[PDB]
Amino acid sequence: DPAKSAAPYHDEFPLFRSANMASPDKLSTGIGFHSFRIPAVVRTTTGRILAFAEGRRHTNQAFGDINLVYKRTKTTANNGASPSDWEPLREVVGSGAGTWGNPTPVVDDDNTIYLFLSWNGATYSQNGKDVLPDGTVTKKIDSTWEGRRHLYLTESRDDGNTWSKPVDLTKELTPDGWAWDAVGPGNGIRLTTGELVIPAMGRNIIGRGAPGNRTWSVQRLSGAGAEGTIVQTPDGKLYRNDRPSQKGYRMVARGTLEGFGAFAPDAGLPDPACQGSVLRYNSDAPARTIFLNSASGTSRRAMRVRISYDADAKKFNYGRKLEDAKVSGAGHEGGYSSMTKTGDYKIGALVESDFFNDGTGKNSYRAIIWRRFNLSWILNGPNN
Ligand SMILES: [Cl-]
Ligand code: NA
Repeated sequence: DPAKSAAPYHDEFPLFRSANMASPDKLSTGIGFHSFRIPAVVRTTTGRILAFAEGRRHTNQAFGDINLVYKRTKTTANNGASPSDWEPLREVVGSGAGTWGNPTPVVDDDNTIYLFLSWNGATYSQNGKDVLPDGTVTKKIDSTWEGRRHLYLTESRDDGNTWSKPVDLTKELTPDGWAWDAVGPGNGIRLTTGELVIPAMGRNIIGRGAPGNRTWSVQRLSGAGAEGTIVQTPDGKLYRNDRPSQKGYRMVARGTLEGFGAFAPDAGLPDPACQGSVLRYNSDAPARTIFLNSASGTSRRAMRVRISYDADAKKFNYGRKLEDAKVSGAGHEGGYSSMTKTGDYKIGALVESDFFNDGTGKNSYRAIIWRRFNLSWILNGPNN
């Protein structure tokens, strides 16, 4: 791999700064956020980078008032290299006091940026009986229109500058009778053959036809997770790499738009039951797929980026621990992640971090780190 011979490069800094940090990220309206969680990042066809997160208003919890926030690079060419390269915090959607989340973007050929999102009402939570800031007790998410998880789509036609009011696609793209649902979170993909594939709970969402004017359909999957990732491997096949229901290992299945085989644990990819991210890097020799998760059966604080050279991504290398290039002052790094290629031949990664000031409790501030590193940096890691 010629990349190992390049000068290794890394830089990293907080991109979404929680309420407890100096210069916390707030909207121009003055609306602030206790925590930022659930990152998603894409590079547009112009080279601009768009970073999305859930703005969790009052606590770090997944229910209650949560808005979908974002930042863009100020120009199409700066590659988000330094803090001053990034615009201030903006909002995709924040209507009501319910939950707008699970950002799952994909960039189409015409530069339409699609962003699939999950939604639930202000008074509902996955488990039910959770206490809201005002003392209200939530109802459990159920199969009713009011109480179920919805699937929404918004898009941008101006390189992420503005977003449409999200359109509810639940009846079209979520099976009837479902209560809980999730899309991504992280990213969808565009195949060599032209289709879009967006990973979701128990299914893929497939986009066909004209870029930025797609016809959507559902590909049901057997044994898929709630939080899935998708990549097209060097062989042109599809690859689902999903969060397991119980701690242990990533669950992997391979297939095509005609169907997938069975999901099975990948023993080379330990996972503590957490979201992960995957990225198609290049198809020419040597072809590479990149993977990022917490490489541990128990902890989210073992973030590891890896490379596979396999046509079907059978095996990933040890890779490199992100702690080799640690960030100070932004809490304990580790959790959900998202990766993009940059325009200057780097990998850009968003990674959750937890101050843990309230332990596992709701008041522990959560921030999001932005990393840039090249293949050389990964390959020159001391553990492989
Ligand atoms: Cl198509
Ligand atoms: Na809101």
